[PDB]
Formats: sequence, C-alpha cells, structure tokens
Amino acid sequence: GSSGSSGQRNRTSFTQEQIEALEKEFERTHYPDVFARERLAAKIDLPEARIQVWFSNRRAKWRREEKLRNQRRQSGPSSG
Repeated sequence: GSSGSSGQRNRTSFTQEQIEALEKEFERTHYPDVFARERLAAKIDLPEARIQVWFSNRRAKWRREEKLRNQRRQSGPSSG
C-alpha cells in the first residue's frame, strides 16, 4: 500500500449503553471474576463470554497507554 494508518476504528459491536457499564467495572477490576462477569451480564444484557473479550482487548489498550504516561512523566518539577 501507499498511504495507510495505525489504530483506526472501522466498526463497533457493543453499545455505548453496554460500554459505560463495562468501563465502570474495568476501572475497578481488570479481571472481573465469575461473580462480576455474571452480575454484569444482566447489567448490560451481554453473554459472560462477551465480557471476557471486551475486557481482554482493554488490557492491551491500558497496558499500552499506561506506558505512554510513564515515558512522559517528568521527575523534575516542571515549573514556569
């Protein structure tokens, strides 16, 4: 190819209504046990299997990002 790109959104499966709940559970625990995936399954009307995935891909988006912040962190007091 000639002109491409990196990390682009083409289509989405889940819904904002389901994501909002999936993000709230992730911000607390990156690995929601069966007691979490099950309870949430009915909270967003999703299969205990789906949650596992959504959370899986997330880890890759968190581990990759979290770093970007560490590489930017500035020990010295950036004042002025």
